[PDB]
Order: sequence, then structure tokens, then C-alpha cells
Amino acid sequence: IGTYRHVDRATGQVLTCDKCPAGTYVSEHCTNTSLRVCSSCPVGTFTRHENGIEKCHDCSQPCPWPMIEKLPCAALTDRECTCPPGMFQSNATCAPHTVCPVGWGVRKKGTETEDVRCKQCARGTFSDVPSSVMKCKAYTDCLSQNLVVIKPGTKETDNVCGTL
Amino acid sequence: IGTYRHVDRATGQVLTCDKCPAGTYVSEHCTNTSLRVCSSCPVGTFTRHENGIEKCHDCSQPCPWPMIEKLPCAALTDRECTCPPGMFQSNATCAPHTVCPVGWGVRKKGTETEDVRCKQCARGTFSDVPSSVMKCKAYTDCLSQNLVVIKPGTKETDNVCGTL
Repeated sequence: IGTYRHVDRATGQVLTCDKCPAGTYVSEHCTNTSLRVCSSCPVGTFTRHENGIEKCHDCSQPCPWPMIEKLPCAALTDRECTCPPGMFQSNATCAPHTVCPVGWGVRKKGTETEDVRCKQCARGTFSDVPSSVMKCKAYTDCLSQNLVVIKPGTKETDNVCGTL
Repeated sequence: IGTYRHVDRATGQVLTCDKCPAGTYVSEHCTNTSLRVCSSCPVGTFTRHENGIEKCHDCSQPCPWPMIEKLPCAALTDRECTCPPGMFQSNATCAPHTVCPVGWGVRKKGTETEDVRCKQCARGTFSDVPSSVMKCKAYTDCLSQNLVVIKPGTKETDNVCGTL
């Protein structure tokens, strides 16, 4: 743990005190005969690193709905807001991800900051359900199934497998 | 920030959650549609690193007098006890540092774990006060003083400087 210089009120001595760890602040500086005392950051406040400060930092305002906290206001961290899962941030607030329709599939997973990117299923794959998450699935292999392709598949359906 | 695997009670799904930062613990695991929620360690408790645990660690018992805390019980740290300044630990508890008598001086600064080490002042130095802190001081330079040595010094006194 590191140190900081402090000027002693009563004597004018420049002391070398021990820093307080992240999550605490200095509630009593060291003097020529006693060590500095650290206290924990009160509710509502934080300090990110080992410090010598006298009051902890204030946490930001609460997250504006529909945003939620991916980090809380705690001793060591300011609160951090995010759009909840299945939404992404655009301008002001939160929009739901694109839902890829049947016959399309996710090419790029949507994130808290970018929307999902869809592509039409390529030949040999299909997607049969609307989803903002699912990829195009490859057809069931009929050859390696001991069966044959009764009905071909489409970008929306699997091929159907059987005999004769 | 890192992650941890968790088995979802209702579905049996093995999820990948986000760890909670040091000083917090996981108060709600992530599910398939919502992020894990972190809470700050309650008073009395701590977590040292980013974790996935469900209750914070308990702080050790209070420091037995005359020991005092060089680190407090806080969100990020267990309390850490030390012998106060001017004492050092031996066996059970705390003993005051050796006080180097007049004519001796500190060779090794005393610490919270070792006592002071004294040596007799070497020729040309003196120490005129009992102290568990002070070094032998070199005599005042009479030559470079424009004065001469009226009375020689001793291991306890400075030489005294003047003219004629």
C-alpha cells in the first residue's frame, strides 16, 4: 500500500501517511505519534483506488427506466447503467432488438449498444421461428441418417427425412 | 470484469454470469433473461476480489488492546491489527521500543515487528537526549565556523565553538 504527504495542522510538519484502500477514505490523518485512520465509504458514496481523500465520491443519479444497473453504487464503484437484455441503446434510451423473421437468422449477436444483425438463411440452412437470438440451423442430414429426402427444405423449414 | 458459471435453479441451464466487483457479493444470479444483481457487503463483512459468492466474508474479531487497526474492517478488506507507533510486537502483545540512552543512537529504526537497535555514538558524533528514534549527530564544525574548539565534545555532548 502507498503513501501521501500531509501537512500537520498543529505543528506544520509535513508527514508521510499511509493511503487508505479503495472503498475507504481518510477519516483522521496520521500525526507524529499515531497512524492515519480509514473509515468505509458511507452508503451513496465510493472511492475507486487507494487514496488519501477526506470524503468519498458521490454516486451518479439513479438509472432512468428502462435502464438498469450492471454495476451498483458500492464502496468501490459508481453505479453503471445499461439497457436490459434484449434491448440496445439508441440515442436517448432503449429499443428492443430486431427480431429476425422466419427464413433469416442472426449474423451478429445484439449487444447493450448495438442491435442484432440478420441475414437470410444460406442454402442448406433454415430458421423456422422468429427470434432475435437464433442462428440459421443446417438441415438434418438425411444421407447420414439411413433415410432419404422425402420433401426438400426451404429457408424456413428443415428437409423431411424417411424411406421408399 | 470476469465471469462465473452458475446452474439455473428453475431450468437446469448452466449460465455464464458476470462477476461482482470486490466489495460486493451476488445477491441475485443471472437468469436466461436478466443480469446478475450485485449488492454491497454489509457492515461487518468483506470480499477481497471480483467474485461470484452469495454471502461476504466475516471480519476477524476486534484487535486486542494495546493493538490497533492499520486497516479497518471494510467492504474490500478484513481488519488488520498492529502494535501502535513506538511499540513493537513480541510474543503475545506489544512492548515499547528500546530508548537509546545518552551517548548511543539508533542504528536500526524500530518497526511494528522489531525493536529499535542502538549503537554507541562513533567518534565525532554525539547524542545528548534519550530517544528511541534519534541518530547520533555529527559535531558542529568549528573549523568551517570561523571559530575554534574551546571544549572538546563527547559521545553525549557537542564540542563547543568560540575564539581566543
